[PDB]
Amino acid sequence: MTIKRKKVSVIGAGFTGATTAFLLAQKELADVVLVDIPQLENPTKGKALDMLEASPVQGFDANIIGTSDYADTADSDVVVITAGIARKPGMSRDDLVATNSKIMKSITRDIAKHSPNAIIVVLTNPVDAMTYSVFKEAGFPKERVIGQSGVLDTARFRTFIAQELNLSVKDITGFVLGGHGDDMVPLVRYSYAGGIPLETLIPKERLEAIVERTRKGGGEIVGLLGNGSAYYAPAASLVEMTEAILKDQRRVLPAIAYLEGEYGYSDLYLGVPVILGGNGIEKIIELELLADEKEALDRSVESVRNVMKVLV
Amino acid sequence: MTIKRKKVSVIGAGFTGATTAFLLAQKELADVVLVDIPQLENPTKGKALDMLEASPVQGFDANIIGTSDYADTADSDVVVITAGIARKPGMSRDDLVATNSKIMKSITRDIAKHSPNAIIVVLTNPVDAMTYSVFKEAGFPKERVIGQSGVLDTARFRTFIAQELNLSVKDITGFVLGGHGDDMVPLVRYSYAGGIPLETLIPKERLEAIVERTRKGGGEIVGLLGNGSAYYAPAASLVEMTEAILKDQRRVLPAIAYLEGEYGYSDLYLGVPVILGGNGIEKIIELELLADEKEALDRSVESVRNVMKVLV
Amino acid sequence: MTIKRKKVSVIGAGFTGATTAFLLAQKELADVVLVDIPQLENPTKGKALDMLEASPVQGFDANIIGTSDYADTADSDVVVITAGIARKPGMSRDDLVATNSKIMKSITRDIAKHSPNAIIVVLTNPVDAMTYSVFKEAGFPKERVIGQSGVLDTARFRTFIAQELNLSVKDITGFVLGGHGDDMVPLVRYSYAGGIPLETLIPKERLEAIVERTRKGGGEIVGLLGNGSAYYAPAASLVEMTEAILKDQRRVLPAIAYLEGEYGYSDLYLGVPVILGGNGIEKIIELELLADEKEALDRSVESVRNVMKVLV
Amino acid sequence: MTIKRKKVSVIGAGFTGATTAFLLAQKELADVVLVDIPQLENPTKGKALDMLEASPVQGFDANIIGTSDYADTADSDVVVITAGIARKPGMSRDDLVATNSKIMKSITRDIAKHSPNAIIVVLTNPVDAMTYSVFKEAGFPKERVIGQSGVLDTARFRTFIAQELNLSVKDITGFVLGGHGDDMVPLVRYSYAGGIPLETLIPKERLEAIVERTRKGGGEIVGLLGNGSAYYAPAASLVEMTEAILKDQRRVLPAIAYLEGEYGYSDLYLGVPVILGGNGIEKIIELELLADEKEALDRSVESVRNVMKVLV
Repeated sequence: MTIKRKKVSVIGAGFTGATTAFLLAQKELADVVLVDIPQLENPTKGKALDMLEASPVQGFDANIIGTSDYADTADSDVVVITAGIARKPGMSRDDLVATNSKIMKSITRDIAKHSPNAIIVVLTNPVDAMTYSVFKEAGFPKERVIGQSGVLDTARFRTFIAQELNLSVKDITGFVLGGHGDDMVPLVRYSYAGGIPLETLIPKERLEAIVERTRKGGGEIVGLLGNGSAYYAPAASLVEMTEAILKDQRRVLPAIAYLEGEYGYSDLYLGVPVILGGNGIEKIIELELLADEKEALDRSVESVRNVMKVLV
Repeated sequence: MTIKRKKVSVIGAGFTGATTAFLLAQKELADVVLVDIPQLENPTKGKALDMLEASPVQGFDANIIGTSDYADTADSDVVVITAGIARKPGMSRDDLVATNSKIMKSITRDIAKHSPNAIIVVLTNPVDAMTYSVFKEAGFPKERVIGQSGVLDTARFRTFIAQELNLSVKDITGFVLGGHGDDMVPLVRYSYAGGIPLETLIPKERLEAIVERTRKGGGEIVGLLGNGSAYYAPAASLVEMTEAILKDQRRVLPAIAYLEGEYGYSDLYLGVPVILGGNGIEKIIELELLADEKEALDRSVESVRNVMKVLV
Repeated sequence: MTIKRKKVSVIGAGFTGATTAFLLAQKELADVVLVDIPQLENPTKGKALDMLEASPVQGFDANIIGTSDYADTADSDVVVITAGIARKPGMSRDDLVATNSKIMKSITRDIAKHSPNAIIVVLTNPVDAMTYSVFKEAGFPKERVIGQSGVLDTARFRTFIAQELNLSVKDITGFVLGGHGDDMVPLVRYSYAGGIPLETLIPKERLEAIVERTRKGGGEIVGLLGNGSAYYAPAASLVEMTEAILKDQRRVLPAIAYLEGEYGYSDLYLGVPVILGGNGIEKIIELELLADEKEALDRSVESVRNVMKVLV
Repeated sequence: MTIKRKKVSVIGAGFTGATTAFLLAQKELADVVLVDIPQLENPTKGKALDMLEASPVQGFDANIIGTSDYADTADSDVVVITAGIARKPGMSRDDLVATNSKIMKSITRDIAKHSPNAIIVVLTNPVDAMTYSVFKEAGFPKERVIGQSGVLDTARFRTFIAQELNLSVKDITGFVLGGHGDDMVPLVRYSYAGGIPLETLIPKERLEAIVERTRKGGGEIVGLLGNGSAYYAPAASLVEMTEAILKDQRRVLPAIAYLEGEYGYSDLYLGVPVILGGNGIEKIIELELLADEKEALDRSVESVRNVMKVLV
């Protein structure tokens, strides 16, 4: 009967998790629960309190708490998973998946136990295999376990194109399938400035350089920082997906989604175009791909399946 | 002739500076220049790039660059100074001022040389003496050199009251003069919920406890974090002041401002109520204080003047 | 299971109703249903379509439909009533209440039948008696039938004070009990600029003139327009109340609420300070009034009760 | 030296002009001056006052005045022209241009006299010929005299497509050249859902029906209303263009711009893709058109030139 706010729990209180929590609160999307391990309870509480203390300045009405008790996550509408070790250049997907999947087992069980009807959005890398690991543990329908990947890659692409052309980011679009790095399958033919195909505005070699920059983009930020990794753009990407869900917007966005026949593939998570709304994955949209795009995507599938073999 | 964006430079690329840069960009208030020392050029660039790469997601049109070259700060409308060592419990104001004022001399000279008509907003602690140090080096009129203090303290107070009463932060107000900690002179008689005096809504001892929490509030966040300090609420406070200036809003806010007779004091910076707009300090508003408030403020003045003696 | 948007129906597609619908949609607060009589179905649809066609420009995701079929209002979270004849100078409350209460009977029944758990917010004048008429027909708990009055009066007051002092509207507050016009009981002692009492900033006669302007403020707009009445500020006031409810903000705001002992009165609606949130009226806040304020409020009560005698 | 707000004057205080003024103020883009003839001074003031009185509710800091004295428009950054008779079905372009161009002569002279460096955005129909009439009277460079057309047409298209597909309006794009109605040259090949070509998602006949609906869209709203015309979506379209200019965003948008060789045409205004920023028209973007598109655009040019012959 009482009209109540949405609730989001953000798992992992490192910079991407904390930043996601703040951005959600700032937009008055939900009350936020920022979660981390018991040994880090006080820093988690400190982050959440600092965020809360910003709220009267900017004027946003949100509760934000820090916790190590999954009871506090009960009946979350969305749970965003940012826990685990960050991807770095020179780390193999296989080592990272072994590390992160071991951490995540107990986490997924605790999430699902307290919010049986949550939609889970996974940041943790390598996200194609990690989203699968979460899906297998959670006991949820596939539509409710999704990963983040292409929003961030398209954000970086759009930034690079916007700076190349000196144009508003509002009017640039990018399009990617697959995953990050060598797994990314960009469709520059579906990438525009104000709807105008980018191939007509930027010469081939420059556009190739921008695509390569996009492939390497997370590593670029890691290299500049010296220690740490990106978190503003990853957080913003998580929040855009979370907002689509909480507000049932039926956005068309790239997401890491479970395939059972789509694009000819089955039984893995892969970056694909989806309609995102209040049910989670509303639809996977199947494009007519050109031969080269389809070969690239086949390679991305094989790569993801190789990383999956590591899971126990 | 070309209509151009405002420009803000943020000095110091630690968490409060970076966060301020992001929040300004996010609000499309200005193009942002994030500055730090040459030895940290790549991390500064990495922070700025990550922020920029968030912009297509959220849709904000801002340039954000990282630099170590004060040439890039030229003709800034506002310069926000966040550089220096953070305040911590057990650090004396005298030691911190010696440290931070030595760092700041060359910084202020570089700011003023490149943006002779800037308004400078100072975060660096101890802010009453540090704002004075910046004022003496810059060669600017007093109205254009201001410090941040009471916005953050009132933000924390409002958060505590909002949680005590379970009421919107939008409707709680606080009122403080002086500075932080033992220097704070709160006026609970000018603190309300929806205009209703808080003394009528909360018993004396609880209200006293909340005032004491406000006095200790930065240390509270330092203690929970274990390493580091607050940055979301300090950043939000800087941005509110910056916005008032850039948009000539003539907000009524507590600020650290130079006194030449106001409240009976001269030749120091002190936290006082001001009208903040496109000239910087538009007016210092002189209240009729009660005897106890005036004694407290006299003590705060003596404390600030004692810290000033350290400056060389 | 599907996370779904809130739903608001706005009854009456004149300028205040249409404007409320647009502002709600613009803020992505809800899907909106704009309702009017069957004979005006096409204009209602035309208004709603024009609003909907604005949505891609500004980027807001809202459904907005026009209708004459109360089936389309089913399961509304909030229903905002703007139907009826507008108040004008020289119209007596007694004539207006007879007119508007006859119109409203069938409307309230239709609302309650289709959304038994709605919170109703009433604009229609004379709002103290009209909210009562809606309350008696609806079969809802008092907390879920509320009227708008003091938000608009305080908005006008704040505008006048802001212009007098040349200060941000963000920092001015006003405080009123009762209703409009001669029924308004302002508390200038609870009215501030940045928390500073306005009696200390503006001389008595000027402040009296601004209070009188507030009393007459709706008529002022009627007189300037020549035909029609205010709708931007009334719409904004409705939306602020609606937002408080939909987002469970627990705002402290003046509202027209049913009294059963509060302030010593019973069995009428009266403008009083409330906490507004997801249950509707969360609490009526009882102030300690001065003798003159209490006499004024007694007169306002007698005036409202005299208008109530007209209801059949 | 004082940092000051931007200033926009909106000429014509009918519903599209008033609505534009409100939306600009609401976004804190500028101080607004709403202008109309001396005989309508009081209603213009009444509209502006009602808007201003909304500002404390929503919290926006803007001055909004109503006037009949072009002195009050002095040094406007942008002037938006909404004055004149609205287009209706069955009104010929030739009659409307004779009517509206006679009204506008004195208006343009008064604008240019008081704001010699303004950018003028023209709504008044028939906009291709009316923008030309304003350009010839104003004495301004072509880049600073522009008309609105394609933003509104693309907004309606995007609304129709969004409803057809049940997808976020944020992710639909449309693309039009020329002008309204029979003059519109849509490029459905440059129209997408999340970058996916709409021709792959909607069958030909449905897409044709949606294009025809777009051609007729202003008349549709006129027919539903019975009296009056659209104003929410036209206002939103004006504000998007104004925002691009005031914030130097370099948006890629359709606009009515003066051609001196672009697309092979000279010496008329025509709807074309532009980069819009702080100089006005930053660039006209020349597409490679297909034979059918180019024939359609040639017909649109001939139609505009025929209406131009009416101008004296």
